Amino acid sequence: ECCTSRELVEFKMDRGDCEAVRAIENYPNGCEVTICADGVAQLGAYCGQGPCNIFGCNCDGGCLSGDWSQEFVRRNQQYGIQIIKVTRLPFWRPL
Ligand SMILES: [Ca+2]
Ligand SMILES: [Ca+2]
Repeated sequence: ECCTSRELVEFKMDRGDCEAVRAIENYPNGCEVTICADGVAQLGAYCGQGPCNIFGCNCDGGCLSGDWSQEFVRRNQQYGIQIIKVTRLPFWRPL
């Protein structure tokens, strides 16, 4: 299994600041984060449940699972996440 997909999410917060959800600041009052499908900021390079190889494949446990940016919103509902852009990467699969 390969787990190279991720989402770059640009958002604002009705309460709190970007670091509270493991995000960076993106210009005054904006935040940005890269997430796996579980709606949590990436811990690494790839979105395996456990380690992948350098290609992002042969991922132990397969991929992290979830509802992508919608799960990021739900997990962090106490901050009131206002998504302004979502970009799913890569844009296509090799071949
Ligand atoms: Ca598969
Ligand atoms: Ca859903």
